[PDB]
This record gives sequence, C-alpha cells and structure tokens, in this order.
Amino acid sequence: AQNPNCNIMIFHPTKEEFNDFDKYIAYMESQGAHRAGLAKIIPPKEWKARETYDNISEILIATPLQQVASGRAGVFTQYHKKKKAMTVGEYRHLANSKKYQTPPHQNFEDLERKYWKNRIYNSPIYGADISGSLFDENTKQWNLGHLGTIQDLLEKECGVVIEGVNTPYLYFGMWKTTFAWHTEDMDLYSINYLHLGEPKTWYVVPPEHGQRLERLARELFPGSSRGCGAFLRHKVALISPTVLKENGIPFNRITQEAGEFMVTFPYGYHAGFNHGFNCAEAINFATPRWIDYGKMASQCSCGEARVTFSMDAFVRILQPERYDLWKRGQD
Ligand SMILES: O=C(O)CNC(=O)C(=O)O
Ligand SMILES: [Mg+2]
Ligand code: NI
Ligand SMILES: [Zn+2]
Repeated sequence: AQNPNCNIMIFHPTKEEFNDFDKYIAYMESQGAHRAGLAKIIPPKEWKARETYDNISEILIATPLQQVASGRAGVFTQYHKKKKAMTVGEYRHLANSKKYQTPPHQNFEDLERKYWKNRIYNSPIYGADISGSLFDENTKQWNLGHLGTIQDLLEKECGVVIEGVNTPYLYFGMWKTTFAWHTEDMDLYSINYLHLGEPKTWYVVPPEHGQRLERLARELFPGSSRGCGAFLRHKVALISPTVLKENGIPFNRITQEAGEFMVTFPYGYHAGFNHGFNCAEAINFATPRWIDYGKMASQCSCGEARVTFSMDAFVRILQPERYDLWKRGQD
C-alpha cells in the first residue's frame, strides 16, 4: 500500500505531465497521495496562471464576511456577519491596516502559534465564495475554469444526464481568516490555487480516519451535534492541532504559498487560515473514484448547510433514499 502513514505528498510535474489533468490526479493517487486527504502540486516553472495581477482591484466583494468566534482558543465556532460591499482594492487596504495586518513573526511556525493563541480575540473579514476566475483564458493547463464538469463525470460513469453547472470561486483573505473543519459537498475533491499574496496554512485528517474527527467534534460541540447529525456540513467548527493531538486524532499540516495548488481528496476533512492578504481560486471536481464516496456522503437536513443548485441532482441520483429529507432541509 503506497503512503501507509498518510503523509501529505508534494508533486513537481513537468510541463509535459501538466497537460492532462485527469491523468495526473490518477498518477498522484497511484503513489498514495489521497491517503493524506490533501496534496500539494507545484506547477512547472514554464507555467503561469495569467500575466499579472496588476488589474484586479475593481473586482467587487459584494458580501464580505466578518468571522466572529465563540468558545475557547482551541475549540471554537465562528459565525459570519455580513458587511457592506467593497472592492478588492478597498479590501486589500483594509487587510493591510493596523487593525487587521499580520503581526511581526519569525517564521510560519511562530505565526501558527500566534494564530491559535489569539484568533478568537479578533474578527477578520473574509471575501469568500465569489463566483469567478483569475485564470487567463489562454492558460490551457490546470485552468480551474476549464475542468471537466462533475455532471459530465456522473454521466460518463453512470449513464444519466443531469442538470447543473460547476464554476470556480474566488476567495480574498486576510490575516486570521479561517476555514472551518469540513469535507466538500457530496465528499467531492477540491482544487485550490493560491494566485497571490500571503500563505494559507492547512490541516487535514486522512479520509480513512475521518470518523475519528467526527466523533471528537460531537464531544466538543455537543449542542450542535444534537441539532444535526452532520453539523460539520455547517462549516463553523474549529479545533486546534493541540486539541487534536491531545485527543489522538491523526492529522497533518502544510503551508501553501502563492503559485501552488492544493488538492483535497474525497472525505478528507480540512481546515486552515490565511497569513495575510491573499487571493485563492477553488472548485470542486470528481473522478471515477469519487462515485463511491458520493453515494455514502453524509448529509445535513436541519436546514443550516444550504448549498448550490447542482447538489440536488447528486443527491437525487446517488442517494435516492435520502433525497426527500435532504430536499426538505433545502426548502
Ligand atoms: O481557501 C479557503 O478558504 C477554503 N478552501 C477550501 O476549503 C478548499 O479549497 O477546499
Ligand atoms: Mg479589476
Ligand atoms: Ni474545502
Ligand atoms: Zn445541519
């Protein structure tokens, strides 16, 4: 068995290996990358996502989200308070302000310490989940707006044509902006490219151990767990590495820098934080290996998780028994 300790693997594809996206994912899996839940891909030196980032300031962040925490430093939830619209240039200036800017630090590990010590005492503002792309249309390799769609994958594997679309999303971050512990919708893959700016630190639980994280979460967030049998689908709970280690939960960590891709694999729980002003692009995708995970994915039906239009068909075809209850949660 390849990668039996479920370490995060880092790949350096050549420009020739960068041509065929599906083939390279399958290669990474042949080497055991998925066992970690997360892999890093450093693009060949010849590649670029676009020519420059000098002209992005007028992108609008219609609904910036202030991430307000509750709990203790290592075990907390966050809610998202909607703020007034602002441009990316306005948001960059805000991120760099004395109130929001990254503190002085020695190295990534020092900054990580500071994050976990102090995150709860601040409420950073995240420009998350913005439909759009920063890849140039002429970028032919690993262009996240040009990937094979999940609907087409389901049709290819299973024979059933379904409605829905699959487009990327932009994320504008600042120091302490946080992504809560989650797997993807329908336990899909995700791919995330850090276009510019400061790093993003990731934590991940191997897919084979995801239920250990779920059991801890039920213990740590006992009200939330009574409310919903899949409350991590709400994407609000944080648990620190220290707490994970105290509770024996297997996990790994890695820091993504600008110019690097990360792939999350089906049922790979992940969480993390941004170091300072940055912009990432991410999208979900599927492969043949996903289908079995999609069929088994948990679902939130309490009403909180509320998701895209295109998840309807995935539930309807892959999980027909659950469909009625899940759709009630959507309406
Ligand atoms: O970058 C973020 O805020 C969150 N990203 C992801 O969870 C991802 O790419 O799967
Ligand atoms: Mg612009
Ligand atoms: Ni994710
Ligand atoms: Zn729920």
